[PDB]
This record gives sequence, C-alpha cells and structure tokens, in this order.
Amino acid sequence: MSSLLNSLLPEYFKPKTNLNINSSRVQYGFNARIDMQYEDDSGTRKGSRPNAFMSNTVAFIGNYEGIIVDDIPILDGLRADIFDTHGDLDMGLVEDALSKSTMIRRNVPTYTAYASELLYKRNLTSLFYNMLRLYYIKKWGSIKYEKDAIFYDNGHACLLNRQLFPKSRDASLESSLSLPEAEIAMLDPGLEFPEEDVPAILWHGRVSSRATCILGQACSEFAPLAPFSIAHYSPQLTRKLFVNAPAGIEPSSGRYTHEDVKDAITILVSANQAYTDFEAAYLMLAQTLVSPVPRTAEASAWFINAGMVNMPTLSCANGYYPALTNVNPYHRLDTWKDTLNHWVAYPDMLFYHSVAMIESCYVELGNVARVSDSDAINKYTFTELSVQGRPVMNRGIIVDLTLVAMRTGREISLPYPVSCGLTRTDALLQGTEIHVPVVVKDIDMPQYYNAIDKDVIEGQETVIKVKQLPPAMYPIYTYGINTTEFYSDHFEDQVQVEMAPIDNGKAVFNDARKFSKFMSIMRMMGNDVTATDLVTGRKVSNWADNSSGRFLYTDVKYEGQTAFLVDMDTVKARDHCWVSIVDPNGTMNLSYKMTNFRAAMFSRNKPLYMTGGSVRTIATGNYRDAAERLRAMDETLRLKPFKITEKLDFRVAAYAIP
Amino acid sequence: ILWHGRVSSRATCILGQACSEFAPLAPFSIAHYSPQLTRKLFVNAPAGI
Amino acid sequence: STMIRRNVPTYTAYASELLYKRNLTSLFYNMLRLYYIKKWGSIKYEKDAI
Amino acid sequence: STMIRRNVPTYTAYASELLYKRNLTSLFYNMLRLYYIKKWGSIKYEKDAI
Repeated sequence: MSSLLNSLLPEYFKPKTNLNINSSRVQYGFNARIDMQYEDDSGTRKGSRPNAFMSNTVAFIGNYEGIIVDDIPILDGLRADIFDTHGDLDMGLVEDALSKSTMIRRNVPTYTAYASELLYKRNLTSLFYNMLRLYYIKKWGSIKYEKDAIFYDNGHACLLNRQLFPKSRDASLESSLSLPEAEIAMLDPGLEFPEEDVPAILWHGRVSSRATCILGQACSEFAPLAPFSIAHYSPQLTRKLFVNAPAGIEPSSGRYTHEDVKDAITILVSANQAYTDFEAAYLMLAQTLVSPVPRTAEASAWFINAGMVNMPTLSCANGYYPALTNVNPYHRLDTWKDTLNHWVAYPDMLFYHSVAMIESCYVELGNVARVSDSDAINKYTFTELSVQGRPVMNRGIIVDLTLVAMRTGREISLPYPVSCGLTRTDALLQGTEIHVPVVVKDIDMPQYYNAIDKDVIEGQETVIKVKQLPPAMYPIYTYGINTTEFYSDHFEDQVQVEMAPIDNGKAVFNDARKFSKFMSIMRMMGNDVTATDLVTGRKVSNWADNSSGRFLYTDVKYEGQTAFLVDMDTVKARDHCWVSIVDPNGTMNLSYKMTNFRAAMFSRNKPLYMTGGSVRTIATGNYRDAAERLRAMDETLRLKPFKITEKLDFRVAAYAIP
Repeated sequence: ILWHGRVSSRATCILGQACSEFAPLAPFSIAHYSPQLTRKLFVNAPAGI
Repeated sequence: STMIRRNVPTYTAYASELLYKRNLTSLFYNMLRLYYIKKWGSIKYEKDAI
Repeated sequence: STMIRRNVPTYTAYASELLYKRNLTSLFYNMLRLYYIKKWGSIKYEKDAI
C-alpha cells in the first residue's frame, strides 16, 4: 500500500524521483538550529549551533532465510458474474460461464469437476516479490561488500562483518547471485486433464526473448555468497511454469537490463488482473530492503540469529480457465490499482518508504521491550488485541503494520488479511540472554560493558551479555508527532539540577528521569560527563553514540537502584560549537529550542543529493478525469490560415494570426 | 455412485470392505452375517481412484 | 447439459428403469458397522462364559 | 484459511474427535513442580527425626 507508507514521511520532506545510490551505507537525517542556554546564580551562558545533524545509519546487509508457507487465496481479479451476493465462488455459475465460452466441448465436464480445487489457488505474491528483487539487483549492482570491514565501532568495542556473517566471501551485488533458469513450457489448449502442482499464467500476445529469461530466474533458488538484503536465501518456487500464450514462447536470451523487468511485471499484472497480489509483494520488500546499523554496541542482539521470511507458495490456475478473467473484474476497494501505478511512475521512492517502516518498527520495539509481563498489553499479547480481522497466523506484515499503527496513532486498513513477509519480534519473545561477539580496542572496556572477562588485552575476541534489548534506532522521521518521555524528542525541554555551595561540585541524582535529560542536554552542549553508580560501582558515559547525539537510559546496561554520583570538576569540552561550564555554584538550569528543519542525506562521507522531477501524491481521480476527458477533441486535421501583412520595408514578409 | 474430487487411498479400502460378505466367528451384534451387497461398484470421479 | 451428444437418445430410453433405482441404505449400514468395529475393537467373547 | 482444499474433509473428521479431549493442566502441574524442586532444592529429610 503506497498510500499508508507515504503518510509516514515528514511534512518538510519534499522527495524527487531519482536517487543515485553508489554505496552500502546511507546516513539519512535532518539539519536543525539548536539555541542552547545555561542559567546559574553567577549568570547566563548562551550558545547556538546553526547546523546540527541528527542521523540514523542504514545499510544494505542483513541475514534473512525464506521458507514456503500456506496462505489464504486472493479472489480479486476473477469476473464479477460467478460471485454470489455474500462474496464467494457460487459453483453452478462457473459451469454456466465455461459452457457459454470458446472452450473445447469434450473438456467442459472434466474441467468443471477440477474447478472446486483449482479456482481457490490464487496467490502470485511470491513471483512478484522475486521479480522486484531482480529489478533492484541490476539497478544498484555496483555496490560492494568487503569481508574485513567495520560493522560497528564506538572507540571502546569494535564489531567486524566476519563476526556476524561467517561463510561470507567479498563480492559485488551483481557478482553475488548465479541464478539457474527454470523451464517455461507452452500450455497446450487441448490437454485432457489439468496438471495440479504446476502453475499456469496468462500473457498478452507473444512472450519476448528477455521475458523468458526473467520468469526463468524469478522461479529459481537464490544461493548468495555475500549477505545482501535484496539477495537473501529463497527456496525454489516451482520446477516448471506453463504460459497460455497462443503466440509461441521465444527461447531464453541470457542477458537483460533493469528496464526489461518493469516490462515483464506490467504485462503479468494486466493479463492476470492481480493488483492486490502486487500490493502484498510491495509491503513485503519494504520490510526487507534495508536493515539498520545498530545505535550502540549492545544493540546488535537483534541481528545475531537469522529472521525467517514467510513467502506464500506459488499457485495460479488462470492458464486452464481463460474465460473466467475478463475486463469486468471483482474488487473490494475502489483504489486497488494505486500501488502498481505509484511504483511504475517512481521506482526509487521504495527506498524512502522502506526506511520509514523499519524506523517506525524498531523505535516501538524499543519501548515495548521495557514493559513487565504481568500486564494487559505486554510483550506476548500486543498483536492479538490490535488485530480486528481473521488472519491464518499473527506473523509477517500483521506484526509490522500493528507497530506502525502504535507509532503514528492511526487505523491501518488492508483489503485481505494476508500474513506474509519478515517477522522481527524473534529475539524479544525468546526472553533469554544473547551472546554478541566483540573485538576490544582499549584495555579498560569491561567496566562500561557487561563483558564475560574482567581483564582483556587489546585485540582479543570477547563476549558481551545483553539481557534487555536497547533501542536499535532513534526517532528522526517520526520526531515530535507522538512524543514519549523515554526518548524525550521534544522541540523545547528544560532540567533543574539543585546544588548548594557547601557541596564541592558533587551532585547525587536520586531521580532517574532528570538524570537522563541532564546527561543528554550536556552532550548537545559538547561536554563529556562520566557518572559513577554508588550501589553497584559501574560507570556510564553520555558519549555512547556518534549519530543521534542523545543519551537514552538503556545506555546504563543495568536495572537496579538509582544513585548516580557526577563530579562537575572532571567535565571535558570534546566537540566544537559548545558552551563552557568553568565552575558552577548554586542551582543550574539547562534548556534548548529546535526552530527549523531541512532534510539531508550522507554517503561515503559526502552529501547525497536528490535529482529528477517533483514527486506528486498520485490519486485514482487524477488519471480517470483524463479518461472522462478521453481527449474528446474530434481527431480531424483542421488547418487554420495566416493573412500576410505588408509594412514599410516590403522586402521582408510578416504573418498575422487572423 | 458420485464422489467429490479424488477417491483417497483409504476410501477405496472402506468401500471395498463395505460391499462384501460378513462371515463372523464369534456371535457379535455389530458383526452379524450379511450377504454380498454387490460384486463391482463404479465411481464417477474424473480424478483417478 | 455437458453430456456427449451421441449418448443423449440411448441414455434417455434407459431413464424409465434406472432413475427409480435409488436406495443407498445397505451401503451406509455396513459403513456404520465398520466405524464401531474399529472403535470398540478390544471387547472379548469367551466360549465357556455365563 | 488454506489454498489446498483436498484435505478439508479429512481434517474435519479428525478435529471432531480430538477437540472434545483437550487438557494441558497435567503438563503445567509437572512444570510448576520442577520450578520449586530447583528453587527450594536444599531441604533435608532425616528418617530418625520427630
């Protein structure tokens, strides 16, 4: 659904068509003007950062594994005559429709008997999904993956690509897959009895030399070398695929460009009348196009074990019954062609729709992981109460759409209760300790991180014990639309730390809430604060991120009693464009204000600019008003004359309109 | 007789034994003597038996 | 209907006898007995019993 | 809630017999007993006590 994913984008964000991606890492964000203030009994110290960049790093790598599951049939496409008043295939009108058609008379009785089983095999989501992945593999084919590269680095702990993804050879995305071609046979119209467990599709005119090569590779096993997101492992959809094309199927060309895959999709959707099938495949790919680079070192627990992708079995019986598909189809919603029409016009817009969906999910799974099991709406039972339909199993797209509904605070409506795609809530529901590997840089690591060893020499491979999952992404596109006090994503905020002159700089935060806001605002001001817990004896640093520049309470890496000693004569100025706290006395009052917002994207430590035309909000009415218009100007070549007009020179001629 | 779709592997064994002679050893009430109903039974199933 | 056209005249003649052969009571009776034989199959009968 | 509609007659027949005997109370009973054996697993029973 293009419509619901479009509304997630911010108001200030004005996207263009083309986006020239030339790397496997993008820092999307915005530039804002922060007017910071520090008030005290001595006086006020004002600062101003005119261009403050708040970013979330997003990569094109992520371990996924496809499995073939059984899903509901999508009945949108079949002629409206055979359907009854309630909206189910009234068998008796099917036998009537087949009898009054251009079918062979000896096949009518035997084909009608099979109809009861074969007409309820309508799900082309798996085919469209694979054909969409082939489009983006050939478009962004020049992106590279190095084996010994830095997945994450925060100064203390480092995590390499070798650690998370073993059995991984370095190669380009184009050179990753070597897809073998499945057989594309021609359906004989005079076949005695239809062959079930072999799908048959429709086609307009002649199957081109390149269309054979695309359909051949789409219905085949994906066995990748490099762990890419749009080239993950998928099982063999089918062995053989029939195509009811009276004009013969040309043999396989071998080569094809990304423009030829768009040609193949547009013919397949139009012939089969499968637009709702495409809408399902569009939302599936939106989840599993890009995966987020973790905010903290201990936020890598989400991507340790491979999340399963639920691909519904390829099943289509249109080739055997050409009569039942015509120009008057049955559809539930009137805006059922909107998702395809959006993709054909603006293919590269999927990148923006993808980051909008994963940012919405991973933000909400952040503040869902911090609720006790003894509650009404908890970790296990947040999907059941929200869903008001009848899906087969609460997995895939249902779990991701219900998280988006919680974030935006609106009602998401789909025409069919389809349960296909990636399932994210895997590591959460387990409710056990996860052992993430790490290579150390400094020697004073295991004070900060909950490490397995207490003394570790530099360059050693250690393990961190993560119990509660910290947030993987900070809200950026969904900044101050549905604000919570955990993230504290306000435009205006203030904190009041109360100290007396008798205290020699040392302040104890009994409250946990205002400790979080103090440590966060001090980092905007470019000050390196290092607090020490009095009960346990561990240490926390506000500088625990190089992207957002905020301090969340989950950076403590421990749930206990709150007694944080901060010594305010060991505060060090780290960044540029900073206010100085030289020697405070009395009550401190910190405050900031974010005024304006400008969309910015970075890649390879350089600005990535959006190019091409101005993207519009395509509606169903905007095309069918031109159908209402029809260009009703009678196609008659009316040539109008020009009267020559003489003036002073007479050498040169001058023509007038009347 | 008529049938919906395909006659399963077990449905053949049940219909085969139902249309046969009951020759019991012990005098049970639900296993009394019955003659052979029929020798052959046709099934109009386009999907093979 | 969806019948073979050469069979219509010969099948219609037979209809007078064959359409009045409708009694499946004997088949259902035997199939019901097979259900209960396999369900309560472990019951025993002794020859020299009271 | 399926595409393969050949298995519906078979599925219904088995489901009708099994749904009228569903009970997980005995499994949870033993799982609860295993929890408290591990937790309070340092209690001594002496045979020649009062």
